[PDB]
Amino acid sequence: PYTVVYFPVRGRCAALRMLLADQGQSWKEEVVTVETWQEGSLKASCLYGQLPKFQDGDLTLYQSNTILRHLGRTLGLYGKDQQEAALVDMVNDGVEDLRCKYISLIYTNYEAGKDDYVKALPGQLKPFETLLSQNQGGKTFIVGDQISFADYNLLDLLLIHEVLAPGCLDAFPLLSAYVGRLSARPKLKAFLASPEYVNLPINGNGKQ
Amino acid sequence: MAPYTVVYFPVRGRCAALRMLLADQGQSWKEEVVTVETWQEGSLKASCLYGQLPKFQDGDLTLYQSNTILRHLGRTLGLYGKDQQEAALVDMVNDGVEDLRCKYISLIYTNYEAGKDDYVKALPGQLKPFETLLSQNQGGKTFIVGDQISFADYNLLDLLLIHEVLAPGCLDAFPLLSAYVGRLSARPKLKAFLASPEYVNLPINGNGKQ
Repeated sequence: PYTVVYFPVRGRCAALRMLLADQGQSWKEEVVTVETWQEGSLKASCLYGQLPKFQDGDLTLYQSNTILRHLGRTLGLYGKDQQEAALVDMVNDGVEDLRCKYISLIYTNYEAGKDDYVKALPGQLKPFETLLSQNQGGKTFIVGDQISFADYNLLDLLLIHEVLAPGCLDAFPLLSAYVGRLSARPKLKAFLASPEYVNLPINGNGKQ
Repeated sequence: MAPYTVVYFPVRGRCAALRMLLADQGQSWKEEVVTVETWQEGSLKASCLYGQLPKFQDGDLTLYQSNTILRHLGRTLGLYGKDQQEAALVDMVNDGVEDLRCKYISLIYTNYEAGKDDYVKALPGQLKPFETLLSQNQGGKTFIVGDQISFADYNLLDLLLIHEVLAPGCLDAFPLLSAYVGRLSARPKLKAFLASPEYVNLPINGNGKQ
């Protein structure tokens, strides 16, 4: 019922894929190679000229976070009420903010900007540790008592940063335990260990 | 006091859209202004979730992130589409607006002089998506999504307003967006807000560039 149109990398589809997998949803991967993308056709047909492109039945969507929020809304991963929904958005936007800085590093300034990025990393991750500390002692989810699309997005954020800066979660016990706990969920655990995830590079330029 | 409180710097910036939304919806709110000098003191910043503003107060609910505030008000005031599918289209529009706003932000604050020519050159291709969406929704005679206004409309409206200042006549190539701006700006409550000192006497950005 779901189709993900994206390049052969984890990137901005990693979180939504983990969500679909953990939620026991099946989906088709429409892999677009760089060569195919360079042909120009598909790009021209995309709303903002970019991927991922997402299909849910007759509904076609663009924008990674829109897909996340759509799945969150339709699959019930958006908090229990409006207050929690606001909290879920606050976390996701925060994740998006850091991901954008991560993307800038990876794609435009890896060699000269990595040292400074890693130096400031602790200060960028602390907010999430604080949020967990204020919710059920950090024993459940980033918001409320049920998983939300923000959890999958934050999880990915944390996974890629552990690769960029190994041990960056050492000073944050709640985040560390959070990563292990979510990664241990049966279906997600299976996904993370599968070739579909493992044999895909994190980004499109070979940097991580 | 008022249930709504906006904590931000004395600029329109990332609070312009949510303010238009509140004003157009007949809502009142408190403006708690933070001067750069106060911000430099460090206390407030240290207390903010992500170390930045805006900070929004709704009763005892304290929020951060401009788009979280927009979505929150959109949810609470019924400005998020008529159903789940429209809500998704509303998000798609806002995320697009957010993407352009970040580029606009990069130009204004980190590379105005050297990047303006290319930014303006590339502007048309960046605005086209919104004109397209408009053309696919009742000939663009109503809103960006569906037949009722959404929080995305206020965000897109602001985006268009500041780009007309950045590049006068940029909407000449987009009749639907042009009429759209004139139409929404004409809404009684919004029109009054846009002409008021509360809005007019605040600069668009915080570094004097526009």
